[PDB]
Amino acid sequence: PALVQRRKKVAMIGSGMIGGTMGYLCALRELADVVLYDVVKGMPEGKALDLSHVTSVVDTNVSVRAEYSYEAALTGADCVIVTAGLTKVPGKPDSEWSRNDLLPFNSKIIREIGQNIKKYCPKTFIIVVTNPLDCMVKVMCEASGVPTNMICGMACMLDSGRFRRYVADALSVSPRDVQATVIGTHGDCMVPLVRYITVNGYPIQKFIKDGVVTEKQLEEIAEHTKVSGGEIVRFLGQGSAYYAPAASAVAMATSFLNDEKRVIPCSVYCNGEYGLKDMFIGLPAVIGGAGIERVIELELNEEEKKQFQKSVDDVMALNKAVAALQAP
Amino acid sequence: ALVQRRKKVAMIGSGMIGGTMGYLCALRELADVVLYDVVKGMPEGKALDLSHVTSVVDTNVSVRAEYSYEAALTGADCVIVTAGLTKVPGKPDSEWSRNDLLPFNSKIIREIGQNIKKYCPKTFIIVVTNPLDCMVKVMCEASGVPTNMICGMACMLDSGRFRRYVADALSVSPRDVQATVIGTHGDCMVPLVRYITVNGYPIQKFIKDGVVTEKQLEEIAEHTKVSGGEIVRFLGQGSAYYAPAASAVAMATSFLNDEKRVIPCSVYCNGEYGLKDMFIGLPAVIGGAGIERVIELELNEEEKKQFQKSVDDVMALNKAVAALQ
Amino acid sequence: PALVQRRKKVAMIGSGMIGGTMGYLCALRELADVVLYDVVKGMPEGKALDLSHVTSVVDTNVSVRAEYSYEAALTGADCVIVTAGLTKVPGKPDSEWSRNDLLPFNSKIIREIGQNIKKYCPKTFIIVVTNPLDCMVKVMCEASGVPTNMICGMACMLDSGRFRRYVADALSVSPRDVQATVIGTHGDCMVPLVRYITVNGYPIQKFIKDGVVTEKQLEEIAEHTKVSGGEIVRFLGQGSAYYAPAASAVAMATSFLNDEKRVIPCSVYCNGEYGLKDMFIGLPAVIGGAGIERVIELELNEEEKKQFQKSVDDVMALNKAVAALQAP
Amino acid sequence: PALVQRRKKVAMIGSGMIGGTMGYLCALRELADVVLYDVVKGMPEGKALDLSHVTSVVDTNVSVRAEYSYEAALTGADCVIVTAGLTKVPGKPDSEWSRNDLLPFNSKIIREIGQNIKKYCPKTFIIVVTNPLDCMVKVMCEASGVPTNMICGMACMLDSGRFRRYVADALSVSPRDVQATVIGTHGDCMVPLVRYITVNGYPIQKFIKDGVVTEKQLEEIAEHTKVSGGEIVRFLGQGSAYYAPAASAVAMATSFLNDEKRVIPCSVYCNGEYGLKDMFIGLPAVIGGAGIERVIELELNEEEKKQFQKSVDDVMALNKAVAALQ
Ligand SMILES: CC(=O)c1ccc[n+]([C@@H]2O[C@H](COP(=O)([O-])OP(=O)(O)OC[C@H]3O[C@@H](n4cnc5c(N)ncnc54)[C@H](O)[C@@H]3O)[C@@H](O)[C@H]2O)c1
Ligand SMILES: CC(=O)c1ccc[n+]([C@@H]2O[C@H](COP(=O)([O-])OP(=O)(O)OC[C@H]3O[C@@H](n4cnc5c(N)ncnc54)[C@H](O)[C@@H]3O)[C@@H](O)[C@H]2O)c1
Ligand SMILES: CC(=O)c1ccc[n+]([C@@H]2O[C@H](COP(=O)([O-])OP(=O)(O)OC[C@H]3O[C@@H](n4cnc5c(N)ncnc54)[C@H](O)[C@@H]3O)[C@@H](O)[C@H]2O)c1
Ligand SMILES: CC(=O)c1ccc[n+]([C@@H]2O[C@H](COP(=O)([O-])OP(=O)(O)OC[C@H]3O[C@@H](n4cnc5c(N)ncnc54)[C@H](O)[C@@H]3O)[C@@H](O)[C@H]2O)c1
Repeated sequence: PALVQRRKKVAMIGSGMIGGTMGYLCALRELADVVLYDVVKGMPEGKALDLSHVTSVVDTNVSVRAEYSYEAALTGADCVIVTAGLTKVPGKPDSEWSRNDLLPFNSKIIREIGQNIKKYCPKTFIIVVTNPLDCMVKVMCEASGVPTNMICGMACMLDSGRFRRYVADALSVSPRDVQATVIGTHGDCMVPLVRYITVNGYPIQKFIKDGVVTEKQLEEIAEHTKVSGGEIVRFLGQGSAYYAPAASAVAMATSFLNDEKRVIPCSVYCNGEYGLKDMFIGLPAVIGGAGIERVIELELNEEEKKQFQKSVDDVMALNKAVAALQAP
Repeated sequence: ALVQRRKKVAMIGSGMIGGTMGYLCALRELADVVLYDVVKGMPEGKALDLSHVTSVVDTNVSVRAEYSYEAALTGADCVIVTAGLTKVPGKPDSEWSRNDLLPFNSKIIREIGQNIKKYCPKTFIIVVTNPLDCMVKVMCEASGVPTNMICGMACMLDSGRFRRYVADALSVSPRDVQATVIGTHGDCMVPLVRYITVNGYPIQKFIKDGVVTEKQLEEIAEHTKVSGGEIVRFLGQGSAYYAPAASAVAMATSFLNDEKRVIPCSVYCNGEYGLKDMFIGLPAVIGGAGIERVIELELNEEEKKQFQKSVDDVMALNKAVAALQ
Repeated sequence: PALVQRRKKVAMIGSGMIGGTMGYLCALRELADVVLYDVVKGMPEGKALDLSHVTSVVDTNVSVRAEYSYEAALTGADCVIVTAGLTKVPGKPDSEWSRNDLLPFNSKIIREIGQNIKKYCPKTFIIVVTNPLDCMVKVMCEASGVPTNMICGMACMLDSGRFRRYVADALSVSPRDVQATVIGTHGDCMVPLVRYITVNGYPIQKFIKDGVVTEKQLEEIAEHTKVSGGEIVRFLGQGSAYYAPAASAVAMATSFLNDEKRVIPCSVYCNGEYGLKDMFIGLPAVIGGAGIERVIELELNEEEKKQFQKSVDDVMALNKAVAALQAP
Repeated sequence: PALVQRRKKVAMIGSGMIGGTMGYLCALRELADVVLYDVVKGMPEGKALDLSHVTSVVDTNVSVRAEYSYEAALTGADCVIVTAGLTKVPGKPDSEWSRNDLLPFNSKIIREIGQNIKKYCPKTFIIVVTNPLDCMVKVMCEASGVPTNMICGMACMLDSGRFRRYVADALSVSPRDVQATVIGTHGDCMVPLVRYITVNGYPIQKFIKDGVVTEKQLEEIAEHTKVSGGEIVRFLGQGSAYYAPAASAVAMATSFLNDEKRVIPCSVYCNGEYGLKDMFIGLPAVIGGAGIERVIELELNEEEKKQFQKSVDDVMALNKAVAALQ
């Protein structure tokens, strides 16, 4: 008979570590049918077969397929999660790893994908993952032409996730009950908001006063959060983090697909908030069935504003450079 | 030959909340379940129905009714007690009061505690029976368990109500609303409006941004305080059970899986706020060692006043029980 | 901004034990927004409040609301699960409890609800629970006017669930790995297919030959399955089973909402199966996004056909009676 | 306060593709604390950090740690899942990929791990994944000395999963409702039991008669199942399957840890089934809190017996080869 309830469809544009991992979460949770697309042929088909086998093992039913063209991959996608691009610059020491160095390699890839989203699924919700994140979300926004509430970048949920894990270990509590947020650009200028940390809404200052943790410990945790990505790159040897990045992107996609209205910090379009316009930066936001439904403006004190401003400068300079170098 | 044994949770009281908690256990494959009650037949009916659920949802736990304390309690990793009454016989809904349940619920709780002492002294006890904070103390005295191994479920429910109302007002998921109620479960409970956060962000900025008003938050705190009576009035008979059951099982799961969740509940006071030898609702950390932390938040003038009234109420009920026996 | 992904909506018409329990599963699983409707004033509002509180406790976000008009309850419903009606005949001994006795009390209620579905949500998937089940599904089909693939009755998943639990206990295996099915009408004439029992696809006959279970043990399990409903009625004293019935109806609703294509025996429309036409009866079926997508016809031996024919004769007689007494 | 309820602990010995993936499942489901161990330094610490970050993201609380010594990785492990070893033979064309050729490189690795399990966690439940599977489980068995019911190898749940997925696609039903089993030795000689395929317990034969699937189609599906591992190796270019293998191993571990008593085909110790003794081969088994609680012997028809004997010959030759090596 005629299909009345159609499964959601999520397209993974980029089927490397993060793309395959997100496909895994979808199959494991029966969240949506999955399409894997990559410029590398053969590999997506292998992962799609492996992921299709997972559905039997875990008793779920979603279709996982590799698609070779942008048209087949993007058509009908409720959400498109983009991880296409490079993770490290070839021929460079891990000690010198920088997300900003990826700019010249990844801007063109992200722009091309955006042009195809405009053509095949202009109504989709786009979640960008490719680094340098905040810069790439802007490139994607310009190329895809989608409404600004229908595009965001995954980064701060991961940075906040790291921040929360470290605080949870220091306090001996579940990270479910630590609210710690990182805002700003995803990189060395990110801003872990130590002053705002709460444990089930209780101020972290209470735990400092009680003698469970010290300010020094918290600042060390904030620094650890900032260098966590590079730490994993150095330990892995090849590639970068993927389990938590994938879980973060899918958590965001799920808040959209199920209209959950979760409050998740992510790279979002600024139209005045914090005084910024025509750019994307990591800020707390509400993700629901209408995409980015609210961008939360936090009051920042002198030091916080100074840190955030540096973040703002990094991304504004990079965005200008990208605009300057863009092929007509 | 058995190396890994399933956890076992004993529901002492198999009425609305007891059966509902058994359902959560069967749905999540959390633990084997025993349903115990003084009413004959009913627990066997619910145990059968719940055993059928395991097939429907593809899980495998044992759900059985037991009519003896020895069979119900032996081997229990956690005992959740709901045995007792929900309303005073021959009393109007507009006169419903949790404190009026102190009469014989007190003897019921004492008997159960004596049996836990005998059959599963190493268990973690979660009391639900009203008047909650008062009954937890009776249970602690009768059972003899370490003070970190007993608590009462109340504030997670009150906090859940508080959170749902704030979430609706802000249009966000309640997962991201941290709102807490402390004190004694009743008209004197204390909703901590000052401590409401949205994913850790102070509610104060949402007020300034015009998302919610101060009057609206006050109304939400008041609604939280009377939510139980509201449900009692609407149901006509009995009281809430879905959220109370989910709260008790969330607490049991944090213990069984050593999660270390921060959950407000009725806990033993070892000097906090100058309180000793009593239980009252406070934020706590529940892990594999039971209650592992009790948080003593800084209260503002209004909260101190309200909390003192909560304390007066508890100490008076405890005084009353000491009068009975 | 404009809503793009709307949550599914399930209307519980009848907010008694089963209706409230199904609302609970929806809130626990973030499956759908829920509406509780009943002719009893007040009670649905109390349950809706309780269930809304559950969403905070378990960290989900769905709307649970009570509605007192058919229009508010049914409009926009992706799936309608109907439990409205009596469970026992007033003043009759539990020893004489019979689902068929409920016929004159529940037929008018089911017809009225169907007439409202026809007006308010003609594209919904209807799952009837009200007894006597197979007769009520037919009344609902005629009254609602929905396509025959968009209506079914929940019974055999429950009967089979019971059958499976008893066999799983006998073999000391998880019921996940016991496939046991009951077909026919939900009542004393239901047919537990002992011959078809499998353990992860392996025939039960091998477990008999190897001494794990006996023929009598299996016959007693089938008998226990048939009398399970009444056994619970007698133990409870008031009302009938609700936890497993609720889980079964929601499992069926989920297979439709998520287009899972699970194989679940349920009361479905017959268009030739066993020479049966214009009636509903419990049979294995595939439930997907297009509703009942396939009705499975099993080969029955002499004894099975005899038992099934008895089921058929009972429901056909009752369906004729109901039609003869229907208000003009 | 003294700890009363301790989380389960699962040790992943081998932190490559499958080991890290299994750690992911544990973190996502809050199944157990996880230890990642590997001979490669650095990488396990990187994966452990990444996985610890996942717990915050998905609101769970388990500890994920890398450990570089056997003592630290194995002590207190309720279950040990072993993937340590090689996936492909260096300098060997993918067109020539063979699990059997991995024997000389992995036999010593597995024996060493087994000796360490004996020393540090003799009461653990061992799940072996390293290829050639049935052969490696026997090596693990001899080296660890654990009770015969506390060791098994993961392979047939994965092969059956593939089998089930293809049948589910052909029938347009959820694979939850397809019961299809592969028994024997994990390799080109595995035995997909077509005759034992059921759809929620209903014989596949009726679906053939109803015209939903043909007999030829079912045979093609059995063939596809046999060559699925190599099909993925071919497409991937480097490495082999890991998502479904990881999910299968963890499903087995979960059936043990929560005493679920699921019926899962896996490589188990034979006490006379099919006249097989002192060896492991893939057979339907019940996995519960007492480990392998039952091994199911199915009646085989002529064709199935012929195919199964080839499976038996395959593993017996491998075990003979190992006895000759070490
Ligand atoms: C923002 C944040 O928190 C975060 C975290 C981790 C990684 N990342 C970035 O996410 C991206 C992917 O990481 P990964 O998955 O580990 O990397 P990796 O495993 O290398 O996969 C990237 C994949 O994209 C493919 N690809 C390259 N060019 C194209 C193209 N033009 N079109 C389609 N596919 C293409 C490539 O073949 C490869 O399979 C990188 O840019 C990372 O730096 C961001
Ligand atoms: C603290 C909090 O938030 C909260 C919320 C909701 C209900 N409660 C209380 O929880 C309790 C149970 O509520 P309910 O389940 O809805 O009530 P209900 O459905 O009446 O069940 C209580 C059950 O306990 C049984 N019982 C009575 N005496 C004994 C005894 N000596 N031993 C064993 N069982 C006995 C009784 O037969 C009945 O089945 C009541 O005291 C409620 O007031 C507390
Ligand atoms: C088929 C099967 O397996 C199965 C299993 C269990 C129960 N049932 C039946 O399911 C039905 C519901 O059982 P229950 O929930 O336990 O019963 P119960 O708790 O009594 O609730 C039925 C509800 O329907 C309400 N109701 C009555 N008339 C109307 C009306 N005109 N419009 C709207 N609501 C109305 C009534 O007020 C009550 O709240 C009964 O008919 C049972 O026999 C079937
Ligand atoms: C039975 C079955 O169905 C199945 C399916 C897929 C893979 N496998 C096998 O499973 C194994 C793991 O596959 P993978 O994870 O993809 O491979 P891979 O990613 O290469 O990881 C194997 C890991 O083991 C490590 N290792 C090597 N020697 C030792 C040692 N002595 N001690 C500790 N660690 C060591 C190695 O450094 C690497 O990190 C291989 O043997 C595969 O052939 C079996």
